[PDB]
Amino acid sequence: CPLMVKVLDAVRGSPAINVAVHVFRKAADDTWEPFASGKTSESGELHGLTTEEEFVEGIYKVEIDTKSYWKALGISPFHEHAEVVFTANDSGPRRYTIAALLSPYSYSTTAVVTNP
Amino acid sequence: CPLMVKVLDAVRGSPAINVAVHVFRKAADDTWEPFASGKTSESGELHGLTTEEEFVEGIYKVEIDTKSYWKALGISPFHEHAEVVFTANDSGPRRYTIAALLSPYSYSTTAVVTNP
Amino acid sequence: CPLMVKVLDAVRGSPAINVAVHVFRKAADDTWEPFASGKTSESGELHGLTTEEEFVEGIYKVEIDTKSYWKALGISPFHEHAEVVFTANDSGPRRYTIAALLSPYSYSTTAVVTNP
Amino acid sequence: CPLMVKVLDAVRGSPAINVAVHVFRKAADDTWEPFASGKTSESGELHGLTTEEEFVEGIYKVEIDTKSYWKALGISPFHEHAEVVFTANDSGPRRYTIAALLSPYSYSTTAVVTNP
Ligand SMILES: O=C(O)c1ccccc1Nc1cc(Cl)c(OOO)c(Cl)c1
Ligand SMILES: O=C(O)c1ccccc1Nc1cc(Cl)c(OOO)c(Cl)c1
Repeated sequence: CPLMVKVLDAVRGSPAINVAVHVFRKAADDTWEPFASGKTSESGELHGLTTEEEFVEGIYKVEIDTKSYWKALGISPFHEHAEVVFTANDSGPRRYTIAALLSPYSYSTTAVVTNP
Repeated sequence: CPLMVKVLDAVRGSPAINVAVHVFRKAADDTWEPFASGKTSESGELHGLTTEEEFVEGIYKVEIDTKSYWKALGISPFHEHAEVVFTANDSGPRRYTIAALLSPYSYSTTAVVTNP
Repeated sequence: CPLMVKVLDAVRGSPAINVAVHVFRKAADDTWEPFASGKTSESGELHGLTTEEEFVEGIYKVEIDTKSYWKALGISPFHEHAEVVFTANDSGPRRYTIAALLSPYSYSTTAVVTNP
Repeated sequence: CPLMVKVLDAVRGSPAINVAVHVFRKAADDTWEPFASGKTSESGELHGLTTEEEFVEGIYKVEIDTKSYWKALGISPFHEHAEVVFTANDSGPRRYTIAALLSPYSYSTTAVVTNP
């Protein structure tokens, strides 16, 4: 649907399961208002965060709680979390996949944006 | 120089030059206080941000102003900026290089943490 | 199925479509024997390369023809192709997803390996 | 020094030290002739591979022996090695840095190509 987060573990070559993800939307007063949250599945994906109607134009932040993920695996990683910030739907509704590839001292994040 | 930031451009295969970087330290009230800032050099590097005396244990955020970089180059970017958030810890290595590899719709960031 | 290749374009934030992919398997005489080939779909994926029965233990090479991809978009990229080489099925049959994220002067490749 | 290779370790957040690297040039019969080799230094770098006189236009392959690196560290890796294949072109910039960021099940590689 309109916003999906996918997380992979580059150490094990596997989905990153049970990763907490918090989504925020910037308000007109400039604060970050909570928008949605959840955790990744067995497949490393988190679906169902929002609907096209709810997912209006705005600046969004996707915070992925990578530190908690590594700590549960016995690892003390470098980053507190990964934060992905972007304008969405400024030229009409799109579908966003926010992917993150995780390693203890590194991550990458990519967006796949498609027109429904 | 306990903290350096290095930014590369994956489209042009070059250092990312003149990228604004802002560094923040987390205050006790959970807000981000400005701490240091600069623009990357012709080698994509930003040095001289802080000193070992003032770079005490705490949580820091490095914000790299990727959107402006791509706008200057005439390429549509996805992210507002790249954020790197981490804890500084005296027990470990005392030189932190925050590296970022930029593409319009993806970035990676890595910490190279060493002793001298 | 047992081997899938997924390719993304980090410039556009989209699947990399119509990318040629050639798979090779190392023979006992040490040469690279052609094993399968195809091109990525509208979704950037290439499925149907092999079956579990055909996909025996071996060292495989997945060559992704990234240069042809960029050239068709007007770009002169750095790499001739991306080549991904790995042992497969040495502890029994697994499912492999070979992902590649492409930029003109950079790529990343990741494997997601699951036990059916 | 027209060619340098730099390797980083995304698990430990460090230079990848003592990684074997072999460089090849494509011969007119389409085979790979050995050209240079070395191990990365304590800074993850390999210099002195060739000279501008002998580094003529052609297609080169840089093979980074990632599997051995991870084996030494006691972590199961995916890839046999990382291969980087590119054409050297006199018309452009004349210093090539081949950078590789390593995780057990993923790697990225980037070319930083500059003039001095
Ligand atoms: O090559 C990459 O994929 C990469 C990914 C994340 C961060 C940096 C990347 N490249 C890179 C990083 C560092 Cl610290 C670096 O060292 O220079 O001081 C180089 Cl040459 C390249
Ligand atoms: O291919 C990579 O190296 C990579 C780079 C950045 C982010 C994620 C990465 N892998 C990746 C792997 C898979 Cl299987 C994937 O989607 O699968 O449905 C995506 Cl979007 C990305």
